[PDB]
Amino acid sequence: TLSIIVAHDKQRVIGYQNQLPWHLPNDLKHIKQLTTGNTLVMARKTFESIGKPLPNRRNVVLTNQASFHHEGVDVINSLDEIKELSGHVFIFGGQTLYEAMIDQVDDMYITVIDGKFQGDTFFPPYTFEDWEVESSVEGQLDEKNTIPHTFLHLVRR
Ligand SMILES: NC(=O)C1=CN([C@@H]2O[C@H](COP(=O)(O)OP(=O)(O)OC[C@H]3O[C@@H](n4cnc5c(N)ncnc54)[C@H](OP(=O)(O)O)[C@@H]3O)[C@@H](O)[C@H]2O)C=CC1
Ligand SMILES: COc1cc(Cc2cnc(N)nc2N)cc(OC)c1OC
Repeated sequence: TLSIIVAHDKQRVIGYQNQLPWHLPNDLKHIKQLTTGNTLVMARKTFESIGKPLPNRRNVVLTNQASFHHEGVDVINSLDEIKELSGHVFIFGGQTLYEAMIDQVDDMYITVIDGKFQGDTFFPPYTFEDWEVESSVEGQLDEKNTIPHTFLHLVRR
């Protein structure tokens, strides 16, 4: 299975200055629940924003830099190599990768953030006729989670 996983606001902003605009712990928890034991493919600026591979899953970074190397990261250099990865693979961002892959993935796990944060990167448009909703549920809000958010799981039609 090849899956997108992303969080975006109502404007479909995902990022600003190579960081996430918002801090939403419940999104990070959701990330962890879905991806533990599986494989992440992240494009290079995303990897550099996060700064280190995430524990307890395989971290693959996509880059055209031949000398790119990092401890605990496998490196690929074209989108064709994504097909070759085994098991459940998550396209983990950023925009360049989401743009490239949205017409290729089997399904998408989207966290829709009920907010408007200014951004310099976006998640591509996606429509009702391409995607069917497998589930939609609202995240629980609390002292640490103050922005309303929906977890949406879409599967290609
Ligand atoms: N809200 C969310 O869920 C998420 C948001 N983000 C946000 O997204 C933004 C980053 O997105 P963006 O700026 O588009 O950068 P990306 O994270 O998409 O990284 C782009 C880099 O990836 C490499 N790359 C992309 N396509 C290819 C290819 N076909 N072959 C080889 N290398 C490739 C290149 O690296 P090189 O230059 O090394 O060749 C390129 O410069 C950040 O603000 C981040 O915070 C990221 C993940 C999730
Ligand atoms: C676990 O930490 C991060 C995770 C991500 C990617 C990401 C985050 N949330 C969702 N729902 N999908 C994604 N692909 C992006 C990040 O920064 C750009 C992170 O650092 C804060």
